[PDB]
Amino acid sequence: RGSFVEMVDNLRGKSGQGYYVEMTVGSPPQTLNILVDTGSSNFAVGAAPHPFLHRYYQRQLSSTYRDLRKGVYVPYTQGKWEGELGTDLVSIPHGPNVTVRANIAAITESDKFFINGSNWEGILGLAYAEIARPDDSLEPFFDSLVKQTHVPNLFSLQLCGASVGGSMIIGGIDHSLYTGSLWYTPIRREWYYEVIIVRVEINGQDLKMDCKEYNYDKSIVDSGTTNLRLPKKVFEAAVASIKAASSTEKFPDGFWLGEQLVCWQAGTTPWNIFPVISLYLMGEVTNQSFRITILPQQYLRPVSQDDCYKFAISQSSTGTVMGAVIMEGFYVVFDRARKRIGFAVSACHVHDEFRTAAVEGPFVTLDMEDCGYN
Ligand SMILES: NC1=N[C@](c2ccc(OC(F)F)cc2)([C@@H]2C[C@H]2C(=O)c2cncc(Cl)c2)CO1
Ligand code: NA
Ligand code: NA
Repeated sequence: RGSFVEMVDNLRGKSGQGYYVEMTVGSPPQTLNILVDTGSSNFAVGAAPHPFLHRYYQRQLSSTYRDLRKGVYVPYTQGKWEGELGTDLVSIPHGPNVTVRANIAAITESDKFFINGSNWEGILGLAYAEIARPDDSLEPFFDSLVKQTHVPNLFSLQLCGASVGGSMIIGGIDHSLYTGSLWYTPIRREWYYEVIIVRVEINGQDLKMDCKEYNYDKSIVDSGTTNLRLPKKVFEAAVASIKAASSTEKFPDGFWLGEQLVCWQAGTTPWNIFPVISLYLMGEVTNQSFRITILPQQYLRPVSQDDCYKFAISQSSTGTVMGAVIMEGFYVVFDRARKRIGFAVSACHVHDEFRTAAVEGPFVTLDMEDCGYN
């Protein structure tokens, strides 16, 4: 408890292409780099020689592979993957010293899934069975891990933006990874890591929307999404306020829509004209909340001879998504055992001399249950 040195720095990434952990599958072990995804629930790996893949799972080489004789088709947007289900022995070399038999989807055909130039070959869905494919009987990796071992039912993530890196602490918390205190928000329902946002401020100015809007139709914590995604009506209100706050300088209307980038000469990004963004989350106690605050350092993503950033807040029709934009400010504890998510200021987050990311409480917020969409 509290210290897991062998797991520190076990994540790598390329900016905007997520964070991956090294895993092994089968016997003898086949090493793969695997995207850490709290937004889905399948352990799915490249299993055929797609041109974009550094490597792939070769089931014929594994003495421990068991075929489940079942296929899985997984459309979404933007993309799709198809595969064949089986089980095999899975380990995390820079994780706990255990080996479990997990479900693996062997991806045999995909569209807009693998990224050309990325260094990962599969994804580790760390969310709940309720959103597993094809259905909730396909046990997710973390569920198997907890069933078959003495690993405590929690994991935590420190994503450090900019080549990026971070830490996935499986089975506990490492106190070196954060400063100040952890504050907890309930997991509303075990499918995605669903939370409830109860208030939103831009530079301390409340958006004053019916808080149900902040959670239409859900709000989730998703390490497999780069951006902070906001429901359309909230995004509209959010940019308008950010536009206003940052009107010292003018940017093309396309910029706020992510349709074009914006640049400055090196060493001269005007951070301070940009507002902080605060989400108040439902707390653990009745009528009690806390707030997490992020900087432009988080929502203006590094992508000429100038420093060019993409506006990394965007509209959604699937609800709020707290992607890397949020998570890179914080140490995030997925406390599955207690159905709660902890946030603390991350010991590695990008800031400046004037402003840092913050996690502050307690605040008094009434009618927070009304903020949940049904
Ligand atoms: N959280 C989430 N993961 C994704 C995903 C892909 C299929 C699913 O299959 C199905 F179960 F929905 C589920 C999620 C993609 C794996 C993520 C992805 O490709 C990605 C690309 N660039 C940057 C990042 Cl941080 C991630 C989409 O959003
Ligand atoms: Na156990
Ligand atoms: Na600490």
